[PDB]
Amino acid sequence: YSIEKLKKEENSLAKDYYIYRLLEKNKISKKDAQDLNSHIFRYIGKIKSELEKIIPLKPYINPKYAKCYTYTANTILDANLTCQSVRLNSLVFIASLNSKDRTTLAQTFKNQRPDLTNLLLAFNTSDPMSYIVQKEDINGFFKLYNYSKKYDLDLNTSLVNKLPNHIGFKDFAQNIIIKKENPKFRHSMLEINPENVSEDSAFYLGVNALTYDKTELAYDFFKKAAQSFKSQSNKDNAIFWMWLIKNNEEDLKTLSQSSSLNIYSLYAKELTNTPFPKIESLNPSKKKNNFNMQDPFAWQKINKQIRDANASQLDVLAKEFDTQETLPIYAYILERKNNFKKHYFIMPYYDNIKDYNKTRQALILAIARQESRFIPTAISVSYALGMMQFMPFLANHIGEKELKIPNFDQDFMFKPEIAYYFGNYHLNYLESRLKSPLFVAYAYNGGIGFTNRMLARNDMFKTGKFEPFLSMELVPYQESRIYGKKVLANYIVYRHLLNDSIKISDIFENLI
Ligand SMILES: COC(=O)[C@@H](C)CO[C@@H]1O[C@H](CO)[C@@H](O)[C@H](O)[C@H]1NC(C)=O
Repeated sequence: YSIEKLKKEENSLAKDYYIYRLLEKNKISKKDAQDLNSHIFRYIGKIKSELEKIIPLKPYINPKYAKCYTYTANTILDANLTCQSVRLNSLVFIASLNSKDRTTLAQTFKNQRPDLTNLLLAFNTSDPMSYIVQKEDINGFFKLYNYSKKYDLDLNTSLVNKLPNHIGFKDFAQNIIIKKENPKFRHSMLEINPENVSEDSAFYLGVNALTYDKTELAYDFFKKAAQSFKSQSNKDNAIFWMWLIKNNEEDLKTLSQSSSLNIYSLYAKELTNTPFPKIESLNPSKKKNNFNMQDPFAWQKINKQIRDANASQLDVLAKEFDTQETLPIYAYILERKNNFKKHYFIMPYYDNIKDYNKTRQALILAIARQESRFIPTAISVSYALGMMQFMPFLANHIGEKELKIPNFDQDFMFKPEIAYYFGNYHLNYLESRLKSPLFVAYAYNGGIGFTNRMLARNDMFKTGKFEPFLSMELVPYQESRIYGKKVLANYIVYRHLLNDSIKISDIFENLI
């Protein structure tokens, strides 16, 4: 695809991907690059840094404030009052001022902008956090935290209970808890009233309380999370913790009857001798239609349709794609048509894996389900490719250096036989070193380096009262933490569907 051809295509991740391929091969001239950012669907990351090597972006300073950015720390007292307050939006700018000017500016702004006054006088002390905390200036607290994660201080009950009302709180709590940073902040957060938090924040505060062995406080947080979570899967995760802590058998019963299929509801069903959940059976009689399952642009276009279709238009699409060759699109449509209440666990292109042993089949299928929902031309925001979502670098290493496939191109990852074959090859590498499918999943998504570093810690996946469940909440990258839980559930299901059942209790035992 020439850049001219691509510019005819609708903006999409597939068009971004192929523009990116031209950039990395140095095929986009400075002239081609002029109008190019209007042709880019997601102007973030590698494509943006590659385009900017060709055409740096001067943008952007709001022309209303342009003159404000002609002052420096040395001339800010010459600026009019509007420019002074605009430049004081930056804590680095405040930090660069000399202390005499911070005092002057603090008086200037005490009436109309006491938030600025607080930060200015705070930076005249040796610990701006301590000054802002004594003022209980909540906006200033989060500005300081965003400026530097190194500040750490005990926070009293009044202060910590004000923090959750600020939009920054959820990410703040999540980061310091799963990174095990800012221990004085973490310990202080034990005194947040569960009434003042909800959803993810309540849940992480439960995890925090567990790490300090405050199990009653943890129960109260997890109960509040269970009551407020929007998604049933997260609600189940919180009810599982209520059960593990206080052992109320009504909680476990509720978990076992969940409509969400996840590791917690699966485990509760196992503990209560409840039958395995119902898995839909999709077997279209019609063998084909006209859709090219190997055209990445066609997928982007039909995906946008499906995602924007009303309840009625899904019906037309479901019928059109109810074929064997478009089985992955069919199940994709059904999963939205049925408002996510039915469990679809398809096994498309099964000939390519039927000769692997059942357990390997399930791991491959479990990864593919989470990575792509089996869409052959799937492309992630980071241009991971195909059913198994291989990054181009690893795809080329395997296909060119290891397997020496003639005329290999990274787009071969869009071919199911290649995706499954490379997936098996890489999963062999990972499983040989890590054994557990959960650890393999973490390493597949996050790399074996991060996984080895996690598993080397004294406080991860070792023996313990609430292990291995607690460790699974403390996996230090959110994407991998979530990914492992989902792939593990898929793995259990596929092993069941393949007549090679394993109890998830055995899986959890082998994590320790
Ligand atoms: C947008 O969401 C989807 O289409 C779902 C299939 C989930 O997306 C997948 O999420 C994984 C991490 O959990 C990434 O590793 C995958 O690359 C990523 N696939 C894609 C195609 O973006």
